[PDB]
Amino acid sequence: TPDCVTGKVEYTKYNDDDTFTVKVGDKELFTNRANLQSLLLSAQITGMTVTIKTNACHNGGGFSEVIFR
Amino acid sequence: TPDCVTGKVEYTKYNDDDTFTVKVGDKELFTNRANLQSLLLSAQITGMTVTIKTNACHNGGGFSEVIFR
Amino acid sequence: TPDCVTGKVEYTKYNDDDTFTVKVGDKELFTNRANLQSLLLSAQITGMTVTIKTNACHNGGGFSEVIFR
Amino acid sequence: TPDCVTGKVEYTKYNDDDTFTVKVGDKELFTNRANLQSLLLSAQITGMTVTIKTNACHNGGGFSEVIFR
Amino acid sequence: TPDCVTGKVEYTKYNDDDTFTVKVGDKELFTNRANLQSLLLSAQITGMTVTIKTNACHNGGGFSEVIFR
Ligand SMILES: OC[C@H]1O[C@H](O[C@@H]2[C@H](O)[C@@H](O)[C@H](O[C@H]3[C@H](O)[C@@H](O)[C@H](O)O[C@@H]3CO)O[C@@H]2CO)[C@H](O)[C@@H](O)[C@H]1O
Ligand SMILES: OC[C@H]1O[C@H](O[C@@H]2[C@H](O)[C@@H](O)[C@H](O[C@H]3[C@H](O)[C@@H](O)[C@H](O)O[C@@H]3CO)O[C@@H]2CO)[C@H](O)[C@@H](O)[C@H]1O
Ligand SMILES: OC[C@H]1O[C@H](O[C@@H]2[C@H](O)[C@@H](O)[C@H](O[C@H]3[C@H](O)[C@@H](O)[C@H](O)O[C@@H]3CO)O[C@@H]2CO)[C@H](O)[C@@H](O)[C@H]1O
Ligand SMILES: OC[C@H]1O[C@H](O[C@@H]2[C@H](O)[C@@H](O)[C@H](O[C@H]3[C@H](O)[C@@H](O)[C@H](O)O[C@@H]3CO)O[C@@H]2CO)[C@H](O)[C@@H](O)[C@H]1O
Ligand SMILES: OC[C@H]1O[C@H](O[C@@H]2[C@H](O)[C@@H](O)[C@H](O[C@H]3[C@H](O)[C@@H](O)[C@H](O)O[C@@H]3CO)O[C@@H]2CO)[C@H](O)[C@@H](O)[C@H]1O
Ligand SMILES: OC[C@H]1O[C@H](O[C@@H]2[C@H](O)[C@@H](O)[C@H](O)O[C@@H]2CO)[C@H](O)[C@@H](O)[C@H]1O
Repeated sequence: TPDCVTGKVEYTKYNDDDTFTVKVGDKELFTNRANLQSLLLSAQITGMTVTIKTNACHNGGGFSEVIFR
Repeated sequence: TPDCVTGKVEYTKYNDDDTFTVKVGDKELFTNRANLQSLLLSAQITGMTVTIKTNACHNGGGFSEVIFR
Repeated sequence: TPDCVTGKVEYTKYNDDDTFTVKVGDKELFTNRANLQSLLLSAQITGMTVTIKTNACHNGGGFSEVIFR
Repeated sequence: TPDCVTGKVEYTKYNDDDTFTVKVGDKELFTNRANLQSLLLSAQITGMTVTIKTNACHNGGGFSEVIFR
Repeated sequence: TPDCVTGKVEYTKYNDDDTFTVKVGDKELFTNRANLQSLLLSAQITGMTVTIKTNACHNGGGFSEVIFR
């Protein structure tokens, strides 16, 4: 799956349908994988660089793949 | 959904019916989403600014949407 | 529900029936709410003041309500 | 249940059958309680003293009771 | 089960099929055990040494056993 954005997590958002949004770089993206919610908030709190990989690389696009560095 | 309050979490409370209350700004609000309990206590501990979005923007009102910054 | 004890958590204990005991002030109290285990150990680690509310305010009494400050 | 060992946790191990081993003092002990995995790793990271109570107080013995201080 | 690699976690990756990859030493390995995701990210954040044990000790090999030190 191609790299879409790499950077520090700017903010996260819990959504009404239980999906989770993250803003990294210039994109707001969401995931429906519940296991990623605490992992991404941890990455946000500790200032980790993340790379999100998705073919839906546009604002509001979905993803499931993330690299934590 | 409109912004209701933005600020640091002043306290949280676990309730007898397993919902979770947070006090942000001048409002006490609750959520029935279990996944948000550890996320909100983490935001409280680390001093994150949160924005809660809800149409029930009054003391005792419910919410599911939260932005963590 | 009335306030029973307020203070820093002295110790916590996982029990054989999967309930969780906490010692705050002069009371040892337990809860059967699984969601509260990680929250209470976080409060213990970070030195938060907690208030436990319960009508069974005696050693070995049960509770479900907790305020984290 | 009697005290078996007290001390800082030296290491933990996730096992192939999803049980979790801890080494405290001179004993390696395991638990089948999933809820204890994150609690014990937190105790390890923060240097907490733990007391494990079990009647199977020997290397490879099972436990469910733990006091976190 | 034999030791395969020991070292600090270089990066972790959440995968599209909900497995989790870790790079330790010269190997990229994955696990299908959901409970290990938060444990491994905690080990990564805090700089813990981990040892992964697996008979599939090659890039892309699976594991379930991990020692955290
Ligand atoms: O978390 C939501 C969702 O994330 C992942 O899917 C993403 C989009 O939601 C999904 O529409 C997108 O599908 C692609 C196909 O991968 C591609 O082969 C096809 O040509 O175009 C569609 C539309 O762009 O894929 C992205 C991730 O690449 C995840 O796969 C999915 O299960 C779900 O978790
Ligand atoms: O966590 C509890 C609850 O939070 C969210 O719902 C909130 C209130 O509980 C709910 O009564 C409120 O209803 C709104 C309608 O959505 C809106 O269309 C109408 O105009 O006004 C009523 C009353 O304010 O909605 C808020 C959220 O804005 C969440 O949606 C719900 O599922 C549940 O989690
Ligand atoms: O986690 C265990 C338990 O905690 C909460 O209940 C507590 C006691 O376990 C319960 O026996 C006690 O019951 C009270 C009633 O609240 C009171 O109205 C009646 O007059 O006397 C009885 C006996 O003391 O209540 C406390 C909490 O105040 C929690 O409510 C319960 O669901 C369970 O989680
Ligand atoms: O996590 C595994 C297991 O831990 C607890 O049980 C422990 C041993 O696994 C179990 O074999 C042992 O049994 C005791 C009897 O309870 C006792 O009555 C008899 O005298 O001796 C045997 C052998 O030592 O008990 C220990 C705990 O003391 C936990 O109870 C069990 O449910 C399970 O979680
Ligand atoms: O998380 C994925 C997976 O990890 C563990 O299995 C690993 C490989 O996925 C599995 O193919 C491998 O099988 C071994 C046999 O157990 C062994 O008897 C034989 O000699 O070699 C094969 C191939 O290496 O085992 C490793 C772990 O050593 C875990 O056991 C499995 O349930 C699953 O979680
Ligand atoms: O305590 C060390 C070992 O724990 C686990 O095995 C225990 C127990 O020791 C053993 O006798 C029993 O057959 O299985 C238990 C787990 O269900 C691990 O599986 C071992 O690798 C040791 O770490």
